[PDB]
Amino acid sequence: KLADCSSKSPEECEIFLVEGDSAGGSTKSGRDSRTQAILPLRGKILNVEKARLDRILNNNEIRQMITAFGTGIGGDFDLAKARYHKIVIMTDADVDGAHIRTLLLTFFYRFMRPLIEAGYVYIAQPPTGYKGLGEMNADQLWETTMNPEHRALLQVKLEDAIEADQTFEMLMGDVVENRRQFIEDNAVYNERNITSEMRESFLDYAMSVIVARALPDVRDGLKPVHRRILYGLNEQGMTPDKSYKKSARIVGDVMGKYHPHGDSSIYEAMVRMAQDFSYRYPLVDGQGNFGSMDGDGAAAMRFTEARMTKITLELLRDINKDTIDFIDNYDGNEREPSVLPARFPNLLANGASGIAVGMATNIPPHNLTELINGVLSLSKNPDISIAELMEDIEGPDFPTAGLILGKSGIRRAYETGRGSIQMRSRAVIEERGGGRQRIVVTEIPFQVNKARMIEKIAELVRDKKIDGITDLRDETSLRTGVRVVIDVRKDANASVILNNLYKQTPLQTSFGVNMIALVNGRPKLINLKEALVHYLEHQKTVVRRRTQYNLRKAKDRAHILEGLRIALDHIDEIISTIRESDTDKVAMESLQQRFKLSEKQAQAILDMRLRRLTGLERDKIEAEYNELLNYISELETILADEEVLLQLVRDELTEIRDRFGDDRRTEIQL
Amino acid sequence: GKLADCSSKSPEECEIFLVEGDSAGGSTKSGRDSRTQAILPLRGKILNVEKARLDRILNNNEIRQMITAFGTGIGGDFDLAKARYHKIVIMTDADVDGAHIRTLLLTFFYRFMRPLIEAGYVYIAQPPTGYKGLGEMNADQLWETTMNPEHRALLQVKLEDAIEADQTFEMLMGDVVENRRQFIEDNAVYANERNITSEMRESFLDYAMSVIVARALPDVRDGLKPVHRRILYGLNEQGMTPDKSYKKSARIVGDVMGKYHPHGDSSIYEAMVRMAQDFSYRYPLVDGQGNFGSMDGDGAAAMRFTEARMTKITLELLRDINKDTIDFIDNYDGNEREPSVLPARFPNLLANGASGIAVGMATNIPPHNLTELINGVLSLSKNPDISIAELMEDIEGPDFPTAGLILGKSGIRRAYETGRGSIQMRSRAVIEERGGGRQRIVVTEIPFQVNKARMIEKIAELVRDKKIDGITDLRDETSLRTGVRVVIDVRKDANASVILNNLYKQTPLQTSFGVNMIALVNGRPKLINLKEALVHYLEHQKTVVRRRTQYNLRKAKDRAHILEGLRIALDHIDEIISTIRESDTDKVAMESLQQRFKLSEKQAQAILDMRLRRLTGLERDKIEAEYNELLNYISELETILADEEVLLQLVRDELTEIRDRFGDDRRTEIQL
DNA sequence: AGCCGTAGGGCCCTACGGCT
DNA sequence: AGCCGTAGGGCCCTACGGC
Ligand SMILES: COc1ccc2nccc(CC[C@H]3OC[C@H](NC(=O)c4ccc5c(c4)NC(=O)CS5)CO3)c2c1
Ligand SMILES: [Mn+2]
Ligand SMILES: [Mn+2]
Repeated sequence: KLADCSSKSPEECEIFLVEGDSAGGSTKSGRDSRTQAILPLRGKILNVEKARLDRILNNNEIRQMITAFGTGIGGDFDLAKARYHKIVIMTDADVDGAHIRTLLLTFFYRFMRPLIEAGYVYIAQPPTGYKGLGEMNADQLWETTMNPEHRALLQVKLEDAIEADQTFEMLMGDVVENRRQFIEDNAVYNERNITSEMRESFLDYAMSVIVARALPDVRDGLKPVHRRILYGLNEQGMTPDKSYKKSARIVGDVMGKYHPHGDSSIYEAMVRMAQDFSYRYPLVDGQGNFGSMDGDGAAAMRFTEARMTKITLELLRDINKDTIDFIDNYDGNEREPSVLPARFPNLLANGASGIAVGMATNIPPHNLTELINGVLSLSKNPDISIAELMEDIEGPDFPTAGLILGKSGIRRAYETGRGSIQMRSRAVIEERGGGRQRIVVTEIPFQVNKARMIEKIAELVRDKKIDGITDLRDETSLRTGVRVVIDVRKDANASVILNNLYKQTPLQTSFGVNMIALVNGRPKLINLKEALVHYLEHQKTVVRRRTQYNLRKAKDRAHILEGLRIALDHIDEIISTIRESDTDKVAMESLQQRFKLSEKQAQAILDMRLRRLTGLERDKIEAEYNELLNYISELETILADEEVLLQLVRDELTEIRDRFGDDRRTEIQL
Repeated sequence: GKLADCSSKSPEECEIFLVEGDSAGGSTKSGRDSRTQAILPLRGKILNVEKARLDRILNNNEIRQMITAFGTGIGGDFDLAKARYHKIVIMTDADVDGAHIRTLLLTFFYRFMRPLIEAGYVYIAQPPTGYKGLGEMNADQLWETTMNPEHRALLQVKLEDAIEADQTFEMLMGDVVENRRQFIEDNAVYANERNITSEMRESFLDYAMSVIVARALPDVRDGLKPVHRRILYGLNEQGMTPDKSYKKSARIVGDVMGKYHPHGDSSIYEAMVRMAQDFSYRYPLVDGQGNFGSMDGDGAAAMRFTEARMTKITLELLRDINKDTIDFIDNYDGNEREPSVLPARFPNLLANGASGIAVGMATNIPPHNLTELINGVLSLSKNPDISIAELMEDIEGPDFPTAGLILGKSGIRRAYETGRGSIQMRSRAVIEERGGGRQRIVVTEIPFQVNKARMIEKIAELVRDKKIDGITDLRDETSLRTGVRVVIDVRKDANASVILNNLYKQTPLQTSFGVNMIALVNGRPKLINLKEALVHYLEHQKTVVRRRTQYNLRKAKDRAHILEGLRIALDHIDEIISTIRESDTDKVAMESLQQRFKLSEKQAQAILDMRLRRLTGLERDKIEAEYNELLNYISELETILADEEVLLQLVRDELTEIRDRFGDDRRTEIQL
């Protein structure tokens, strides 16, 4: 992968480390070939502070860096064999670039500290506002970043070896809690000291993953990638009524406008939203192969198509009625929603799982009928207890059904945001003839790979670690549903074998509830009541803002209609006024003065087509006006009375419950 | 392997379905009856065993997986009794590439597993059209249409006559191109049980004709293959003009794939990349931002990173496309329209060249200097009977983006007279001193289509292997500032001219361009000479300008007709308004206006659509002026259409303007 | 030879946290 | 252990004709 320089005198030679060949190509084209070598890596490198030594020494990118530098590692590290006197970290100007820099520095510090001490390690400073170096023309890269005469390299300086050791250990080591603490204490919502670099770069990454990747918002239940997909579907009018649209086109659009990351991240998030074994209320309606419970992936995105589900319309409902705040997209050329109106409680309905930095989230899905009944009960009683809420919300309700064992895990999770929930397959024992039996499994636990689970049983039977099983078959089909059959040896006890399978396979699995979501843009562990309270407050705001928007707009339109009504009442004078005017400007002025019109009204009259003078058109103007006056007084009633508003929220939730609410799938056994 | 086997183990009730890959295999696996139906995903095009030797065949992963899965062995050791399935079902995608994969599968079965065919174990599934591949189908649909024994319609493959079948496999799938070419020419039409010979002939012909007429060969008129046409049209439709900002490559590609070009991402993106590369295209058609590859064979950055738009000269390909100059057609699924051909206001086929490997034939057309080409067309426009030697007074020869040298005029002349000929390209190399009484060879230009890094590696190999004497060092000193610079140090006292001549003999420093000018002419492949290529280009331009003139005429007369209606309305506005006001509906008004004022329906409609702001004082004047200018314009257009020589002169003038704006110096030196 | 350029098709390494 | 899901990053097999 090394594209070496022609010179072999270390003192004038430089090596640039880039993320991959997309970046490597702009670099290779821009460089001075004589003195500047280029080593493309392959994205994120091994974190050597967490890895075993042998994994490190067998890692292909680690080996290539060692070979390139020529110095060996650790003990045998020989400075005078360095093939370059500048090693330049040139990752992309994005948060993942920052992460890759923290990773590279960790490796250098732990395995090549003398390289740092001798002042050989540098950080390049490519311009922001590019996704990667492959986005830059070679000449831009050269002039800004690589050319000795204009570039601003940062030389990496080690001051305090003690503070450095503690910094690498804290940020990059296996103990999460110290890293978590560092983030909470530091989170805000020429030479470079290596400790300062590691801390600022690592925090930059940590923060972005926490607030803008891996955790959902409490209000709409979405992570960024999901919000941008759904928003993208909305902007391209890909509603359930219209035909499916090619996935490649959806992804291309989302990536360009909103989500500056790899296609796999976008496509796979969309795919999960279309899987009825993953989403309790699927948000995407997929055409074609969208994967299976056996861990088959979707067909490639060139083959599939998609659109919104009907329930996703309720997530996006009234997004264009000034209900939620828009923000600039990543490059200032587009607007995107900060959050979706989310007219059902999607966070709890669909759940969320997310691996961040310093923390993670794991929120199970719920029955939408129960959830909405929960929100209605809270709406009538702000002081309701978790125990009273559990009269509506019994516990999780997984798309894959199955059993939950007991209530005490659910209770703890709802009270504290954390708890362990034991899940089991739906399995029965039945006769198969000749006095023989079988175990038949028709539902498996949430997030368990069915084919993996079966191979695990096949393995146990082969290693003779389970007695009694004479055959094992997946008889799943579209027509029959999930059906996994385990034949048992004649006169063996099938219940014992079943209990053994629960102990030794994912036929029984735990769900560790860890309910962290973004509240006011900050990560927080929340309980059931707080999730519902944040949801309800969001709904009040959305409906209130929609009411205010509809009021302003209706007033604007009535204002225009009053102008048109005046014009119809005095049409001969209107025509005369315009005919005697030389220009539009003069007409506009005369219309405003003669008939006491606003600029907006005069412009509307000037914009009126002659067809609007026919009988039916005159009547429509008046009908629309009288209808609007009514509408305006309805809107005003709502805004004058907080109880009327709250009731409106309840009636709208009730309508969604009646239309989309469905039966409980997962049985909570006592 | 990825064999997804069924549970039953009685051959006689078991079926195995062969599909193109995992995308298809996932729909198949979700839809199937897992008791009796195994699925084996392949990996796209399989080895053509009629062209490959045994070592290659038996080491091919997909071949091996099929041999293993069927259990019969192959060849002499074939045993029908060990078949693990009594139905082997070919279920490729319902497209031409699917048909190709079917012919490849049958060739394998026929040559290695003939008894399987003879025993009636081989079947062809018939999935429905309108899907890009099986992965586009829901599992229930795939089951009900294709796999369900209660409703499906398998074709059982029958071998009637083994001698005819032998001949068919050899002609269609074998190494002799000419008989395959003869087969296509004899059968092509341009613009249950299943006999295996009939299946092979029909499926292969489908594939071959589709590659010939709709993939691999350029149209003589605009010089474009379908993928490049769809990209450029796509850019135009989304208004990605040179004046607007760069658009992300990923969005262009997804857009083009969705609307026009139902093929892989990499086929589209790489075609776009090439059009943006100034070492590939003599006149680049795409303006790229970011890493778009190098002369060392580095690819472009992944499409997530790059951006693109049209170049200025591409606007000239698309000029007048919205003025009914070219026929639009339905796209592949009937939801869009696309151009059959671009107006192509410069002769793009010869300007940028073309290479393409089809079936039965290929094309290799070198690029040319646009100034020279246009002068050639002009000379032709004045003299239908102009000779090739005369044309060569304007068009000296190819002009490659990479410059360099062409040795002599013999190969050029043969290529322009016949459409075929070998042109010797040579690097630009000089001998120069390097100090200490030593010399070096310096190369600053290389032949078209030569990978610079690879040429350097070939030189290193000659040196390392003692196949060339006198080279002491070898470096690529190329840079953005320097341009291409490859240096070969020569040993003190060695003759550098002799070393250079040896390099020309033994390395890509000198390379042949084999001209083979095949293009689509009236939608069929034709070997054409220079004059024929220019003639068709000139005819296309006459048609474009005539049609544009006709279009403008129609639009002018329509506008004049509306303006006559507006004049009347403004001259009688009070009666107009009163007519409309007493009318209850649109229809009534339209009728009363028409009867009272001798208005057409279009006139009455335009009046009803008139805004009140059009009644201001200077409007009757603006309408009178426009009408007077229009009348003038109309008669100017009528002149053009009544006089062939006027039309042709208008063609000449537009070409000349393009030459003056875009024509550039020759790069490639032709040495005599 | 293997390369030129439109086509068919797919797989594997890395970080991150918490649960087993 | 190693899986879950958003993220960083990339490579190799095939057909086809001509030289
Ligand atoms: C790169 O280095 C390696 C390494 C070896 C590999 N081994 C196996 C498979 C692969 C990649 C194959 C995989 O197939 C699906 C493919 N994309 C599409 O179908 C597609 C279509 C259209 C678009 C699109 C994507 N993306 C957009 O932004 C919108 S337009 C994405 O990549 C390998 C790649
Ligand atoms: Mn990057
Ligand atoms: Mn296919």
